Amino acid sequence: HWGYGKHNGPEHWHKDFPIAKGERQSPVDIDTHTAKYDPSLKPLSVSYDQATSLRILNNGHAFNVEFDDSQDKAVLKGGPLDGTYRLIQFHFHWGSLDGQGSEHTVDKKKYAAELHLVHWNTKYGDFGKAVQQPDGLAVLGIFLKVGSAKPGLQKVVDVLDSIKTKGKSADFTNFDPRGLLPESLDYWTYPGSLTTPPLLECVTWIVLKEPISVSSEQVLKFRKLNFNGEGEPEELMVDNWRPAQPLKNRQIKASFK
Ligand SMILES: Oc1cccccc1=S
Ligand SMILES: [Zn+2]
Repeated sequence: HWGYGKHNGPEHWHKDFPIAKGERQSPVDIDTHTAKYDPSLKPLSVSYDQATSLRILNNGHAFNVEFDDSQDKAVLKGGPLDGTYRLIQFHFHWGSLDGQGSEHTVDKKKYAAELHLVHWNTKYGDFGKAVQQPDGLAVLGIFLKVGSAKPGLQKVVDVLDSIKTKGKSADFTNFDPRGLLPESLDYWTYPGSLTTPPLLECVTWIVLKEPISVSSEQVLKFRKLNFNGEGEPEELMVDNWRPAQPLKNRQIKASFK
């Protein structure tokens, strides 16, 4: 099955998931000089005051922090979006080394990691139906650089010990994803896809310009996770990023001059 190795990594995904070579794949390189300012874009509205986290899961490719998405809490709207999109989960993609790990790049620069807050369009009723639609998802993407620690990340870091291996989950309540957001909501946006199989073309990407800083110690703990299950040869969960894909017939819009 797919993964991030020599024999099952991103260059192989197209055999099981032919949309890998589709017209709106992600990630992409954001060429900052080509991305045009769009003064019609609205400020992004991130309303996370009532977010209810449930659980954290090692799914064998990343860890997901999952939310209660059964009520109208934790919503993204405005920006490029029509309507309201509900937070279901966040996860990260990260490197074996500080010099790589992000999926989007900015003028070819790779950050150490990238946070994806995944939201589904409420008009489609749930996540499963939303991923069948070209406007089903909105992913807020946030870069991570290594420097100062992010205090609001530490609760996540500390639970990772308990989900080392594929299939492990742990209760994870009362986590506030507002502590993972930079000051500015200035963003780039374009139409794309999930960055993991099934690579569905449902996503309005909203990539924040301003990175967050995390410490070396915090990212080191991400790199202690395992892609394997308990009782299997250890393969560290590192370099779970898809590289940049062809832009094809797309424009990247900037919310800011
Ligand atoms: O990596 C992903 C996994 C699953 C669902 C939605 C979005 C992304 S980027
Ligand atoms: Zn992702």
